[PDB]
Amino acid sequence: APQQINDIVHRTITPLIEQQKIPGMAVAVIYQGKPYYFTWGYADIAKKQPVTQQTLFELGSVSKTFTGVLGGDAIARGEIKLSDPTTKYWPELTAKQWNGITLLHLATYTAGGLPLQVPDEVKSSSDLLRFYQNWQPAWAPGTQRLYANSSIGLFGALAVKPSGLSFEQAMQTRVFQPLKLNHTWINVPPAEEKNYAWGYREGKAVHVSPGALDAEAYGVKSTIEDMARWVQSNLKPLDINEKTLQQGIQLAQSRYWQTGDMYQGLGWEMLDWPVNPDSIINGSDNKIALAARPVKAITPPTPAVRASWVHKTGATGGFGSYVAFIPEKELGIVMLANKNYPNPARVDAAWQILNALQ
Ligand SMILES: O=C(O)[C@H]1CC(=O)N(c2ccccc2O)C1
Repeated sequence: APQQINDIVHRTITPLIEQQKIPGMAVAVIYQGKPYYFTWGYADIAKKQPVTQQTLFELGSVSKTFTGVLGGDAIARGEIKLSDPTTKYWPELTAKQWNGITLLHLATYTAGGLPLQVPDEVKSSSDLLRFYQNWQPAWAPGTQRLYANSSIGLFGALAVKPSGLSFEQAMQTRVFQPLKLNHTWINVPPAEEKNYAWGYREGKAVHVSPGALDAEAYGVKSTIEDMARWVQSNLKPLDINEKTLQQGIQLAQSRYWQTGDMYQGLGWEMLDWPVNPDSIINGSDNKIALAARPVKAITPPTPAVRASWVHKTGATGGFGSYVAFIPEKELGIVMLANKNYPNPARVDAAWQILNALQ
């Protein structure tokens, strides 16, 4: 690696690992079309398995970027429209409160306060219909943003309905395979289990538990190499050969709503570059905990802005993930860890590395 990249990464990440007691970490810096990889510590403490460029980490809510892009691809295919009523793809959602709630609202957390989590009690598909039918919005659609799994999770499931493919099949066929993400999984196959890192919560080894709409909201697992490739694909979508996928990526980075300094895309979230870490942290949902914010509609949505800090945080019970890139500087970073550590620390470290290299 160029020494500047080596130095800034190691001098930032090593103290982070010490401070946060992170068992294992993988980092990719993408610089002008080139990835550079760095690994520390353990994927599995008990079995003394090191973190490599091949170990799988739970992305958690970074999965929402994949969901957003798949949704964008479906739009590009002419299969769905973000202006479509939710009921067009789920006509059994007949409860009145759903009148005026569009796929856009679901994708962007602006439906009127859909819950952050689907209850663990929701185990069947009839349970799921009951859940959405009985849900009572506190706000009119498109007035407030409330970050929620049940919102974008539903968007994901409905976005693939015209295709006739399962969410997993659609994601594999339309996003993973064309982008050569051959070690990215919604369900970790037996063949790749040796590479699947354990998460660590309160010193215990843990993996994400199954739940309703998990694949769509927080279910993707990936390597540092595939994630670097994912960032590069989103940094430079014009290089992508598949027309609808190229367009899908562009639609995910469109600015649909503004709350404070942050603009909501499909999965991705954006702020204007230059920006300081304290403004990024303030424009972030640091935990899955209620933060209701009035939104201003961007009418019509601004197409992907090159001078943006584009990012997403993710954190299952035992993992902490972060992805950020600045399109206009051909610069990106992926941070994958098998401990859920505070988001501000992730943002601080990512900014420190990217600011030095830009
Ligand atoms: O995005 C984040 O960093 C928070 C917010 C969120 O939805 N998280 C989350 C919650 C449940 C499963 C996976 C997750 O990533 C963690």
